[PDB]
Amino acid sequence: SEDFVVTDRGGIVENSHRVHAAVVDAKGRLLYALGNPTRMTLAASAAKPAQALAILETEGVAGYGFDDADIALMCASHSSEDRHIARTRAMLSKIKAEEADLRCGGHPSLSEMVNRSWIKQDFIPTAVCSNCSGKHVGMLAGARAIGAGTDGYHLPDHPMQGRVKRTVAELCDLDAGDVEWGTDGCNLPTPAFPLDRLGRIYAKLASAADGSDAGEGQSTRCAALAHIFRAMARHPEMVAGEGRYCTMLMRAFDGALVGKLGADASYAIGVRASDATRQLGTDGALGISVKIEDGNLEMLYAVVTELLERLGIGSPDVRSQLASFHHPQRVNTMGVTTGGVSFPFKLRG
Amino acid sequence: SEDFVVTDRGGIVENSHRVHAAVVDAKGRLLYALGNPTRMTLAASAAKPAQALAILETEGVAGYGFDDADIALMCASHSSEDRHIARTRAMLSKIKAEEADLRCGGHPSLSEMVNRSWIKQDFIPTAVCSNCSGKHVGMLAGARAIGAGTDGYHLPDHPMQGRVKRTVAELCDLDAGDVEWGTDGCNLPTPAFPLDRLGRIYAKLASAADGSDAGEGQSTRCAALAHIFRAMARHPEMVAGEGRYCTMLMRAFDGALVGKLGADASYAIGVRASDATRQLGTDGALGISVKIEDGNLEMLYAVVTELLERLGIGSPDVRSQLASFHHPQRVNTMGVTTGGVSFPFKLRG
Ligand SMILES: [Cl-]
Ligand SMILES: [Zn+2]
Ligand SMILES: [Zn+2]
Repeated sequence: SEDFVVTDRGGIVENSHRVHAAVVDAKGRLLYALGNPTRMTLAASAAKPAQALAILETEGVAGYGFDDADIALMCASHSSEDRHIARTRAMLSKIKAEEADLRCGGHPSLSEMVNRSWIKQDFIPTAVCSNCSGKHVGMLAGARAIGAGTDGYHLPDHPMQGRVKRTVAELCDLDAGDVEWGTDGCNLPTPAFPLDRLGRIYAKLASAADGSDAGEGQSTRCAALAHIFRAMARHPEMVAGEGRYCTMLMRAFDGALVGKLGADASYAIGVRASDATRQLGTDGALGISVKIEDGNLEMLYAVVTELLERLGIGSPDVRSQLASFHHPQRVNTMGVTTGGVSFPFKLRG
Repeated sequence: SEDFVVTDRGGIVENSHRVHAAVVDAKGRLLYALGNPTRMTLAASAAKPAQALAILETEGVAGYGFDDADIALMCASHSSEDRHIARTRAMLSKIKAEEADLRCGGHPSLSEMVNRSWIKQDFIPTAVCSNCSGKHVGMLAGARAIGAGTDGYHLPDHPMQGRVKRTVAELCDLDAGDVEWGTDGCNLPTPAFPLDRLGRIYAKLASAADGSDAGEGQSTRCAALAHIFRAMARHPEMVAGEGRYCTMLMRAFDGALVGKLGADASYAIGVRASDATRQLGTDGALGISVKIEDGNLEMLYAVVTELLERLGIGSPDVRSQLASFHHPQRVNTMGVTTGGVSFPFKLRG
């Protein structure tokens, strides 16, 4: 419960970061942990698969013809690359809406290279550039589909947000009062719930993919979760973008898991049943959720990759694709190596 | 002690950050604390007044004619504004050296607005653009002055770095073995020592300023320390830059204190004797040092400003110049305030 990632300069402690993590089976049962695995935690973008489920379950959304890449964008914190903006526009045309209907705002790109090119051309980002633009088009779609009208689709009193709030609690297996709600950077309601339940959501996504693959009679909701998993794993460049952790992670694993960033350094992974998960002592899929207490994103990616290695998820060759995140470079302005990152935590079973 | 600064979204905890702080008198005696006031801490740029002392105490350096603004740049983590680069080049001319003699490297500017101009211009920062460039020119100056040789002025075996190492330990009142050393981003040795001793350095700076102002006989060391304080207080724009915390802080206080940032969220302040310092229980100058365990810079400035309020240093009107740092904006992409910062820590005496 005193679990840290620690950075050093020449062996001298620089910063230390408290780690919380939960590893759960398909029913949410805790298998491993770091820190406080039930920490009440703001899920932010890590909750988007649950918001995508509310959208996909809305009567009439099926008629718009969203494809797997559209759903991946719904699930995205994308880098605002030109292909992300283009897909946002295509999805707006599917529901006969326009950029002015979006109630999210522009922000500097989550990708440094994209942001640099915007600065170079004095580009001012707008609503269609939001990292959450696919989720917002999906919410516009649901509001239009049930004839609720698009103005106010983002407000808590709107039936689309009523559907979101109910769906999040159901996937977490919590009562409505056990989920807290604030306002997100994209101006939508955003939930907070115990960290282990974020893992439970992703364990259910991977379990639904396994059940779909195995030809099981799934409920419609399990079918839709299977679809969300498949969409994310098939189009991981839409979920984030070039150079991004989530994209590189999901590409490396080639369908064996999905992974998603949450704001202020949280992360969730849904792992399909495998030799690794069976070795970990469960007979189904697995869920992983992580939170760095102070919010440092660089440390998040380092810790998640170390956790994948300790859990034996993937092969050493597969995870070596993430080496630049696992041990972030610590070189000074003259090319001299001056420091490092250590993982003194111990996963408890 | 469980001393934190905490951010929230709608009252839901987002991130928390552990706080360490030391408030010391002129002899180093601990008056108040947060967290662990003796935490072994890399001083990084907060050590620069001690490095400047070692420069100014190198025999012959007086002959180059560095003025107070030059000395303020030796003490700086500047924003690489054009005036900082220009002064660096002027200082190299004073010592008949060239940019190729520097052993620090360029880096993206510490100022977002400067770095935005650089991006629009495709400007590549070079050695004279380093936030440490003034310190490096001073070290070259001292190497030249004693006849050592400029090659290797930055290496631990060089007499300039031997002088730095001895000077840091003396100011801290530590044996050599109680100061650890690593290599800095600017490619110089950088010390680590207990956090309270950083406060001690700055108490001694402010105490020397008081002794000079009162006309007391001073040792060559105290006279040099008083000069460093005066240079920083008179030229705070050289120590950091427009819009930077250290510059706004020192301008607001108009000579009553000096302050300096260290990388990975450390800060140090030397306070001249005043009603505030007497009210705090000491009869001379005071030093303050702070470290955010996880290295978040926004949180550091919020904590330092909150600490000055709690210590009664300044007036509500002097401190209000720092209001944007004290309570950082938490506004989303649509202009809605979504949260805030809180200070659940308790000063202890
Ligand atoms: Cl470095
Ligand atoms: Zn969002
Ligand atoms: Zn430096």
